Amino acid sequence: PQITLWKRPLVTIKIGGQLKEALLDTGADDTVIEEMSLPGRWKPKMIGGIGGFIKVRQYDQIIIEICGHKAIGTVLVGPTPVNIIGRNLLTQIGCTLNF
Amino acid sequence: PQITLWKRPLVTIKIGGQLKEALLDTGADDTVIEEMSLPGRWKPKMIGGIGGFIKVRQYDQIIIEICGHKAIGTVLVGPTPVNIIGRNLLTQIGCTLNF
Ligand SMILES: C[C@H]1Cc2cc(F)ccc2S(=O)(=O)N(C[C@@H](O)[C@H](Cc2ccccc2)NC(=O)OC(C)(C)C)C1
Repeated sequence: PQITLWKRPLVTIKIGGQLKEALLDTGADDTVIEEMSLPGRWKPKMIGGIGGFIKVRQYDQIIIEICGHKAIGTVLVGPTPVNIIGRNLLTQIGCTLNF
Repeated sequence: PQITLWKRPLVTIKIGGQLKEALLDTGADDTVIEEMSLPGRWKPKMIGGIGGFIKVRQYDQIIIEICGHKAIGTVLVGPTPVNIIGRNLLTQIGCTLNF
C-alpha cells in the first residue's frame, strides 16, 4: 500500500495475541508499546526523545503482524504516550519513504 | 527518491540560508528545529513526545528546503534532541510511506 501523511499513519498491529493501534514512525529507531505482558526474558533500557527519557523493558525476538506483514524483532514496553512502530520493524515489512 | 529505513532517514535541509541535518519523521505531526534565529513574530506551542513536553516557538510561513525540495510552512523552534521534519512539511514535498 501507499500511505499519505495528511493524518497520523496509524495501523492495526497484532502483538502478544492482542490488537493495538500504532503509529508508523520513521523517526523512531525502536518499536515502543504501552504496558502489556510479553513472554520471555527482558532487560531494562532508557529511551529518549522530545521531553527526555523513559525507562522501558526490552523484549527480543517478538513476532508482530502489521497490515498482513509478519515480522520479528525487539519490542520495548513502557510508558509511551502512543504505540510506535520504529525502523527496526518498518524495514522488515519493506516500508520506505518516497517523494 | 526512495529512502529505506535501515539507517535513520537523515537529510540535508536549508533554512535561513544554512544547511542542517534533519530527520524525516512520519511520527511527528510538526517540524521542530534546534535553536536558531528566524524572522517575524512567533506564537507559543506545547508539543508532547516520548518523555514529556517541550515549549517551542511557532514561526509560520518559513521558507525551507528539504532534500532539495522547496517547502513554505510552520517551523517550531525549541530544545529538540534532533532536527525533525514532520508531516506538515513531508506532505508539502509529496512524501508517502510505501510497502
Ligand atoms: C528522535 C526520536 C527518538 C526516538 C527513538 C526511538 F528509538 C524510539 C522512539 C523515539 S521518540 O522519541 O518517540 N521519537 C519519534 C517521534 O516520531 C515521536 C513519536 C511520538 C508521538 C507522540 C508521542 C510520543 C512519541 N514524535 C514526536 O516526538 O513528535 C514531536 C513532539 C516532534 C511533534 C523521536
